[PDB]
Amino acid sequence: HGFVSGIVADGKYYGGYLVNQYPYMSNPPDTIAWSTTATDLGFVDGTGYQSPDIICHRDAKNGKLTATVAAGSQIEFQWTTWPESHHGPLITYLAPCNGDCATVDKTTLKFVKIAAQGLIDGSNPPGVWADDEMIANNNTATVTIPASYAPGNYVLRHEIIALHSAGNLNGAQNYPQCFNIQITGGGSAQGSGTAGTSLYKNTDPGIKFDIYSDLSGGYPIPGPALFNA
Ligand SMILES: [Mg+2]
Repeated sequence: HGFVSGIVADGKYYGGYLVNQYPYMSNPPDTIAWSTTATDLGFVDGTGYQSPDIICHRDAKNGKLTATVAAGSQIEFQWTTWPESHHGPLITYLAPCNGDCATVDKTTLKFVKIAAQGLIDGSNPPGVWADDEMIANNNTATVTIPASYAPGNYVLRHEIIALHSAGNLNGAQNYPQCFNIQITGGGSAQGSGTAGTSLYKNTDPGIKFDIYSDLSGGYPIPGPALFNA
């Protein structure tokens, strides 16, 4: 099952929600990662884009702990094994908790896209994608928290969208993974957020997308606009 087993922030490792272990316990370890029930298929497809499952994945509940991270520094996400067939983008978001992330109602979170990578090279379909880069980087993805971002408590939502079946309506498969973070330092900037259940439609061009035919039209990364300044 492809999921995030842990992250590195401020040079410090935080173990994630081990979906292969923790669900099988009454009292799993505390983690900054949200708990999920995604022990079966492992994804949320287009039929679930307006369900609460798209927010933090299936039946997700708040993580108990929070990780500090300096604005302007990097977070590394460590993925477990990713199938080569599962080509697609990697997208990362922040939603402010305006309060404690351990108790925030996830249906109220409004996410800002802070990082996104798409089709890297489509010369030879199905091409080389963000997820391919992640695999080549020892199954790790890295993002930078914007240096200008306002200090505060945020849910960090990191997602792969696998496109191997995405020419089918509702065929794109989304793998969101959420973490509680506290951004320190920083500036006063914040993006305008989008509700989790408003991030994607099954008819979006980067959602209903054929990776196998000529890619001379590029790939339009889905979701709301990337934060800049
Ligand atoms: Mg599942």
